[PDB]
Amino acid sequence: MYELYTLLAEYYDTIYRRRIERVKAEIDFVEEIFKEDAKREVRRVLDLACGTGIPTLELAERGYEVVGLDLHEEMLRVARRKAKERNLKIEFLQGDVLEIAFKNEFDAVTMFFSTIMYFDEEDLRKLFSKVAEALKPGGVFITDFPCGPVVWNEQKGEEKLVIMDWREVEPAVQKLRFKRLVQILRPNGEVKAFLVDDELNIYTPREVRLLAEKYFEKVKIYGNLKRELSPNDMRYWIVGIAKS
Amino acid sequence: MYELYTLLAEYYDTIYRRRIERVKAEIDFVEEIFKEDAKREVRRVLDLACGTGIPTLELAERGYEVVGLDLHEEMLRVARRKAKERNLKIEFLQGDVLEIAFKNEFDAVTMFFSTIMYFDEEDLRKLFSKVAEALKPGGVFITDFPCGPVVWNEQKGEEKLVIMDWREVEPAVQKLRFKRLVQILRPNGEVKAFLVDDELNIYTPREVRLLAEKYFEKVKIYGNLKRELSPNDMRYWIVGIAKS
Amino acid sequence: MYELYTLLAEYYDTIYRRRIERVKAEIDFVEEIFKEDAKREVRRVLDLACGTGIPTLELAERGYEVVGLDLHEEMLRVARRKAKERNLKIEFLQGDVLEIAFKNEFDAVTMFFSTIMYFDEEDLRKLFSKVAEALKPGGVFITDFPCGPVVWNEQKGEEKLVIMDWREVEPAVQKLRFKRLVQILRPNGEVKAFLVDDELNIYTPREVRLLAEKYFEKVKIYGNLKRELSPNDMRYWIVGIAKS
Amino acid sequence: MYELYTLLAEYYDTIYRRRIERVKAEIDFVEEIFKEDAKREVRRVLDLACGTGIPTLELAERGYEVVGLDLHEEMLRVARRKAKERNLKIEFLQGDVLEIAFKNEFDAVTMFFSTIMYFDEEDLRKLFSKVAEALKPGGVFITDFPCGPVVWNEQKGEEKLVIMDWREVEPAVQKLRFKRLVQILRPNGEVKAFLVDDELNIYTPREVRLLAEKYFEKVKIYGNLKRELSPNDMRYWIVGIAKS
Amino acid sequence: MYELYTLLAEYYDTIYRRRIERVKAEIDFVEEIFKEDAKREVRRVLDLACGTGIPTLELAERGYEVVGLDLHEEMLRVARRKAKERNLKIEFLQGDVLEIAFKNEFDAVTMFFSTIMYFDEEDLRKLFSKVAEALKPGGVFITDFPCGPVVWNEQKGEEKLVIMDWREVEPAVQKLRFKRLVQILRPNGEVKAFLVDDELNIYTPREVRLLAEKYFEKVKIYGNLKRELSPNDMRYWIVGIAKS
Amino acid sequence: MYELYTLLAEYYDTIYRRRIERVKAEIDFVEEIFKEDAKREVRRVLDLACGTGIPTLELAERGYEVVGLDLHEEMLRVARRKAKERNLKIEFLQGDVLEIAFKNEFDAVTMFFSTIMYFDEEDLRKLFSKVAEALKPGGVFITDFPCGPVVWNEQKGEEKLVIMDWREVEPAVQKLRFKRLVQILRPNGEVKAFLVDDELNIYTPREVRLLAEKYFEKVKIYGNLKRELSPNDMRYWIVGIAKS
Ligand SMILES: Nc1ncnc2c1ncn2[C@@H]1O[C@H](CSCC[C@H](N)C(=O)O)[C@@H](O)[C@H]1O
Ligand SMILES: Nc1ncnc2c1ncn2[C@@H]1O[C@H](CSCC[C@H](N)C(=O)O)[C@@H](O)[C@H]1O
Ligand SMILES: Nc1ncnc2c1ncn2[C@@H]1O[C@H](CSCC[C@H](N)C(=O)O)[C@@H](O)[C@H]1O
Ligand SMILES: Nc1ncnc2c1ncn2[C@@H]1O[C@H](CSCC[C@H](N)C(=O)O)[C@@H](O)[C@H]1O
Ligand SMILES: Nc1ncnc2c1ncn2[C@@H]1O[C@H](CSCC[C@H](N)C(=O)O)[C@@H](O)[C@H]1O
Ligand SMILES: Nc1ncnc2c1ncn2[C@@H]1O[C@H](CSCC[C@H](N)C(=O)O)[C@@H](O)[C@H]1O
Ligand SMILES: [Mg+2]
Ligand SMILES: [Mg+2]
Repeated sequence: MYELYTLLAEYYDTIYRRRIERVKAEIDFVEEIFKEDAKREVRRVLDLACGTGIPTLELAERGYEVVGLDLHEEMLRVARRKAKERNLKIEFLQGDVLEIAFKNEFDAVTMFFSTIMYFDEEDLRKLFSKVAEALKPGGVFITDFPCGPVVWNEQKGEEKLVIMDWREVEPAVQKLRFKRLVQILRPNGEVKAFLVDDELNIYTPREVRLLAEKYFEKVKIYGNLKRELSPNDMRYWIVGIAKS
Repeated sequence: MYELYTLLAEYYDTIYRRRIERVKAEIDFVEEIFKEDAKREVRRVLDLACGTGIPTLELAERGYEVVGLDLHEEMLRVARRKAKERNLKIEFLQGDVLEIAFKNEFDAVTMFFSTIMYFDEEDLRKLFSKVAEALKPGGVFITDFPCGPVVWNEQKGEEKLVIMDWREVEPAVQKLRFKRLVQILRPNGEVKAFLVDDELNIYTPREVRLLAEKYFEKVKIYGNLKRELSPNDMRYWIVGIAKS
Repeated sequence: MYELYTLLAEYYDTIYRRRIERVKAEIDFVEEIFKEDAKREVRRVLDLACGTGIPTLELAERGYEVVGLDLHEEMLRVARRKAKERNLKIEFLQGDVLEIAFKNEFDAVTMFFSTIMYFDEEDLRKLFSKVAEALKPGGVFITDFPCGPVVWNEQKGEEKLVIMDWREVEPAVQKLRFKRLVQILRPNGEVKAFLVDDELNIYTPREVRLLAEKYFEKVKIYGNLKRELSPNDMRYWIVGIAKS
Repeated sequence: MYELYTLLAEYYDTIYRRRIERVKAEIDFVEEIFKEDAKREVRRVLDLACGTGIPTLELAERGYEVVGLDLHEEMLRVARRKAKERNLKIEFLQGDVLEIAFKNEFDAVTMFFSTIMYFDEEDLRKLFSKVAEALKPGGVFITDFPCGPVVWNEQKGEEKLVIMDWREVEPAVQKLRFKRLVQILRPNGEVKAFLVDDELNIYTPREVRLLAEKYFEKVKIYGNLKRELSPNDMRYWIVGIAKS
Repeated sequence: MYELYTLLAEYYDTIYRRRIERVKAEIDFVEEIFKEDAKREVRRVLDLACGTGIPTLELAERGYEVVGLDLHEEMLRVARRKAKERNLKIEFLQGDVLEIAFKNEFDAVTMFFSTIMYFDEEDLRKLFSKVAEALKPGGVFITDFPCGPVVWNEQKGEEKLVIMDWREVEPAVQKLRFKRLVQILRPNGEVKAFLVDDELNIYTPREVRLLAEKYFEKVKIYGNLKRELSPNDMRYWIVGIAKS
Repeated sequence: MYELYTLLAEYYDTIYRRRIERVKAEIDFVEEIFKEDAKREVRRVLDLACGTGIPTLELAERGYEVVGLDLHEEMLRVARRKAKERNLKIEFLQGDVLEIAFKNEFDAVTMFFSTIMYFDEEDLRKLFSKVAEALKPGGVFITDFPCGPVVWNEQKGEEKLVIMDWREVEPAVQKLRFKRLVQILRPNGEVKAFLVDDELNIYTPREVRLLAEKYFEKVKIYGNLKRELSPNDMRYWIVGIAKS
C-alpha cells in the first residue's frame, strides 16, 4: 500500500494533471463554503493528508495561513519544492492524521480528494473527533469523496507513463481494492513498473453524515461544486460546522 | 406506487415463485437467530409488511404464534386464504407499520424481503423506535435487504406473465426507481398490462446498523443465511437484540 | 414511418416532457445567436417541421412573429390548441419543408430537434437551398442535431406510457432505423400499442457544414448551448448566415 | 412449447423472412452435397420437421420428389397452401419424426434450420437410427445447426410484429430455454401477444459427429455453405453418408 | 506453449494460490469418489500431469501411495522440493502422459485442473485407452475441467506479479487460444515479462462422456464437488470406472 | 506521434502480419478498379505514404511501374530491403505527401491503409488538389479507410510482441487519439516498451466524397473489395476519376 505516495511520489502531479488543472474551480467552491457555512472568519487552515499540496498551495496563494500534514515525506518533499518555487509560505508537517493533537486552533480543516476512503468506520470516527477538537468555534471541516481495466497515459519530461487501473470490490464489507499498474517508459524503450494496491472503504453520503453529525453541531452534504445536492451528483462534499 | 400490492396482489406469489421455493431455508436461518441471538424464548412474532404471508405461514407452520401486519388488504386477502387452506392460525391485520403501538408484547419482530427500502432515513428511525417498544427484553428484530431491462416469465393457471424490470438510480440522494411492466397473456392472445413504479431507498449494511444501533442494545450484520458476514455476500440480515 | 406524428401526436408532449422542461434554456441560446450571429434585427421567424410547437410557442411568448410549418396536421392540431390556450398568435401551416416557396421574407429560419436527420444528402441540399431563399439579407438559419433496447415511462392523465427504444444502424450508407414501441396502459390493464419505425440519416458536424456552406455566406458549428464548440460536445448546432 | 408452430404458424414465414430470402443459396449447397457426398443419385427426398416447407418447396421446384413430415398441422397448412399456389407436387404428412418407419425408401433425408436442438441425446440417437433405416445405400442425411433481451420487428400485411427474445442457459446439462414474446399490433393499437417457450439442447459439432458416426459409415462436418469447415464458422452442417 | 510450466514454473504456486487454498476440499471429494464409485480399495494412485504436485501432495499426506507424472522437469522440481520439505514419499517421474505403459498397476488414475484441454479428440482417446490399461479392475479415472483482457495480481516474496489474460476462440474447431502476460516487478521497478500462449481444446460434459464411455464400463459426470450434476454447475468431474 | 514509423519501423510488418496476408486480395480489387473505373491504361503508379511498401511491392510484382513516397526513412529502409530481396524495381522517395509537385505524370495514385486519417479537412483538400495535378487524364486516385483496451500478440524472430490498443474519441471535432503500447519481450524476460500516440481524424464516406468531388470529375464510394457499397460494409474505398 501507499506505493503511489512513496516510490511514485515524484509522478503524482503528472498522473493527476487533470486534478491540478481544475484546482482553482474547487477552491472557489471551498471559499464559498467558508463564506456561507462557517460561523467565523476563515484565515488559518489545516489541510490533512495534503499530499503534494495541490489544493494546499492554491489556498495559500489566496492569502490563507495553511498548515499541511501528510504521512509520507516523499509527498511533502514535492509540496515544499513547489511552495518554495512559488514563494508561498506553508508549514508542512509529517504525521498521521489520526494522531493530530491540535486544540481549537484552526478556522477550517480540509481533507481533499477522497482520502476518507483510506479509513474504516472506527478510524473515520476517530478522525472526525480529532478534527472537531482542532477547530475554533464556528469553524468548518470540508472533505470530498466520490460516488475491467482502464488504460491511459501521461508524460513527465522525457518519460511516458502508461497507467492501467482496475478494481476488486467486496460489497458486503464495503471494501474496495484499488489497483494501478504504472509503467514508466524511457525514450530507448527501457521500462520501470510499479503496482499501486490500496485497500479502500466505501461510504454513502448518508453514512458519512451519520458518522459526522456525532462530532459537529451541523453537517451538510453538497455535490458538484454547489452548496446544494442534486439527485444525480457524482462527487460529494461533507461540511461539518463546529458549534459557535 | 404499490401497484404490485393492489392490482397485482393475486399475482404476487406467481411472480415470486422462486422466493417461495426457498422460504424453508430462510426460516431455518431465522430459527437459528432466535436460538443463538435472542435472549428469551421466541414464541410470539410480529411480521411487519407481511404481504401474502410467505414467511408468515412458514413460521406459523413451525408452531410460532404470529401476527402479520400489512398496509394493503389485497395482500392480506391472499395471506388469509392460504392460512385457511393450510389450517394455520394467524392474526392478519391491516395497517401502516409506521403507526404500530405495540408495547412489550412480542418476542421477535420481523420484516422480510427488502421492505426497509420503502422507508427513508427519518421513517426508518421511526420504524426502529416502534419496533424496539414492541419487543420484550432480549427480543430480536430481523430484517433482510439486498446489496437495461431484464425479462422473465411465470404462469398462473391459464395466464402467462411476462415481466420486464428496469431501474433508474439517483446515487446522490440514495433513491432508486424500481419499474416493472407485468403483461398478463391469456390463451387467445388478449393482454392486460400493469406498470409497477415504486420509489425505493438505498442503504448499505453499515448504514442500517448505524440507524438501528440507536434503538437496540446490540445490532448484528449477517449475510447469506449464516450468522456471519463474508466479503462477497449479496444479501444482508440486520439483527437487533433488545437489552435483556 | 411518422407514426409518432400521426397516431401518437396527442402523446408527443408527454413522451418529450423533458424536452419541454428545458425549452427556455434552448431559446435563450437561440436569442444569443440572433443577437451575435445575425446581421439584422430578428423579428419574424419561420419554424420548419414545428411539430407540436414546443420551441415555436416559446419564441412567440418572447415577442417574435412566428410562422410554423409541419407536414402533419395531427401535430399542428396540438400546436394550435396550446397557442390558443396561451393567447399566442402564431401562423401554423401544413406542408412539406422541401416545398416552401418563401422569398427573402424571414429574419430567421429554424428547424428544432434533430429533424435534418429525416433528409438524405440530396433532400438536405434542397432544404438548405430553400431556406437560403426564404431569408432576408443577414438573416440566420439555426438547426440542432445529435452526435440493446432502452425502456422508460411517462404518463398522460390516467394513461401510462411504457416506451421501448432500439436502433439498427447501417454505417456504410449512413442510415439509422429508429424504432420505438409505445404501449399505452389504461387503469384496468387494457393496452394499446404503436410502433414508430423511421429511417434516419447520420451526419457529422463537418458534413452538415460542408453541405451548408454551399448556400450561406458563413456557417458556424456550435455545441452544448454555447457559441463555441468543445471536443466532447454531444449535441450540435449549425448556424447559417445569409450574405448581407 | 411449440407456440411458434401452432398459435403463431401463420406468422412463421413473416418472422423468418430472412431465412426465406436465402433459401436458394442454401439449396444450392444442398445440391452440391448430393452431387459430391452422396454415393447414389438423389431423386426422392424426405424432409423431416418441414414446417411451412420453406426449403421443401425449393427442393420440389428443382425436380426432387419430396415428402415433408411435421408434427404440427398448423405448419403443414401453410406449406400445402404455398405448394398449391406455386403448383408444386409434394406429399406433406403429419407425424413425429421419432416414429418414422421408412426403410430403404429415400435417397436423402433432411432436417433444416436447427431442429436437432429439440431432441436430447437419447432421442437424437433414435432419430439418427431411424434416418439410417430410411436411407438407401449411398444415401445422405443432412441437417444444420448453429453455434438478451433482443427486440426486433416484422410485418405481415397491416399487422406489425414486435418480437422480444431472451434465453436462459443451463451449461451443465447443456439445456437452453428459448423465450420469445411476439406482440401483434393492429393499426388501431389493439394488441395480441403470445409467448414462445421451448426447451432446446446444446450440441457442438464434435458431439453431433460422435453421435452420428454410430449410424452412418461416414459423417462430415461443414460450415458456412461450403464443403469444408473453417475455424470461425458459426453455422454447421452434418452430413451422414450411408454405406454403399 | 508451456511457458507457464517452464520459464514460470517457480511462479506457478503463487499464480494459483487459490487453487491451493481449496485443495483439501477437492481431495475430500476425491476420497468420496474412491469410497462410493470405485469397485476396489484405492491405495496406489497415478496422478497424470501432476505439475507442482498440489493435489499430489494432499493425497500422499492422506496415506495414498502416489506416482506423479509430468512432461516438465521444471514443475517436478517444485513438487519434489515440497515433498521433501513436508517429508512426503512420492515417486515423481518425467514423461508424456500419452506414452505411459502401465498395466493393471493402479487403483486410480487422476488428472487434475483442466489438463484434458491440452489434448485434441484423437489424443484424448489415446489417453483414455492408456488410463484404462493402467487401471486394475474396479479402479477409477478422475479428471476435472471447466465450462478479456482481465488483469489481476499476486506476489511471491518481494516480487509482485501483474497478470493479464485474454482468449481467442475458434468455435467451429472447438479450439481456444489462451494468452497470459505475466509481468514480474522488482521493488526498484525493474521488470521481467513472459507470454503464455497455449492452444487448448473445448469439450462439453457430454463430449467427454461419449469419448470416455468407449474405454470405461461406467462413466459418470459430476459437478461442484458433489456426486451429482446440477443444471448450473460450472466445474465438471468425469469419473471412469473400470469393469470389476 | 509517428512512433510506429520510426522507433518501431522494423516491427511494422510483424505487427501487421494480417494486413500482409491479404494484400493479394486487395490488389486484385485495385486492378479491377484500374480496369473498370480508370479511363486510361494504368502503368505508372504513385503510392503515397507507402510505409514498408506492403501493397507497393505487390503492385510492382504485377508489372506496374511504381513510385513510393513516405515521410519516414525508417519505413522506406524496410521497403527498399524487401524490394531488393524480391528483385522488384521500385523508386522509393522520402517526402511529405502534402508537398508533392508531380504534374500530369501518373496513371494512378494510391494511399493505402487508412492514411487519410492523418490529415484534417484543410490538409485533405490540399492533398486531393495535388493528387489531381499529379494524375493524367482518365487517371484514378484510390484510398481506403475504416468505419477499453484490446490486447493481442505477434512475434519477430526470438522477440514476442504484446500489443495493447485503446482509443479516446472527441466526437465534436471528429478527432481520435489512437494509443498503442507495444511491449517487446526477449527470451530471458527482458522488456522494451514503446507508446504509439497519434492524433487521427474521423471521416464518413459521404464526407470524403464531398471533399474529393471538388477535385475529380467523378468520385465513387465502394466497400469490402467490391465495386459497390452495401449497407453493412465496414471498410471503404474512395475512387477519384480524373476527367478524360
Ligand atoms: N493516516 C494518514 N495520515 C496522513 N496522511 C495520510 C494518511 N493516509 C493517507 N494519507 C495521505 O493521503 C494522501 C492521498 S492523495 C490526495 C492528496 C492531496 N490532498 C490532493 O488533494 O491532491 C497521500 O498524500 C497519503 O500520504
Ligand atoms: N408502511 C407500510 N406498512 C405496512 N406494510 C407496508 C408498508 N409499505 C409497504 N408495505 C408492504 O410491503 C410489502 C412488501 S412485499 C414483501 C412481502 C412479505 N414480507 C414477503 O416476505 O413475501 C407489501 O405487502 C406492502 O403492502
Ligand atoms: N418533409 C417534412 N416537412 C414538414 N415537416 C416534416 C417533414 N418531415 C418531418 N417533419 C416533421 O418533423 C417533426 C419532427 S419532431 C420535432 C418537432 C419540433 N420542431 C420540436 O422541436 O419539438 C414532426 O412534427 C414531423 O411531422
Ligand atoms: N418430433 C417432431 N416431429 C416432427 N416435427 C417436429 C418435431 N419437433 C419439432 N418439429 C417441428 O420442427 C419444426 C422447426 S421449424 C423449422 C422448419 C423448416 N424445416 C425450415 O427449415 O424452415 C416445426 O415445424 C415443428 O413442428
Ligand atoms: N503430454 C503431457 N504429459 C504430461 N504432462 C503434461 C502434458 N501436457 C501438459 N502437461 C502438464 O500439464 C500440467 C497442467 S498444470 C495442472 C497441474 C496439476 N495437476 C494441478 O492440479 O495443479 C503442467 O504441469 C504440464 O507440464
Ligand atoms: N505527411 C505525410 N507524408 C508522407 N507519408 C506520411 C505522412 N503522414 C504519415 N505518413 C506515412 O503514413 C504511413 C501510414 S502506415 C500505412 C503504410 C502503407 N501504405 C500500407 O498500406 O501498409 C507511414 O509510413 C507514415 O510515415
Ligand atoms: Mg479497524
Ligand atoms: Mg434521395
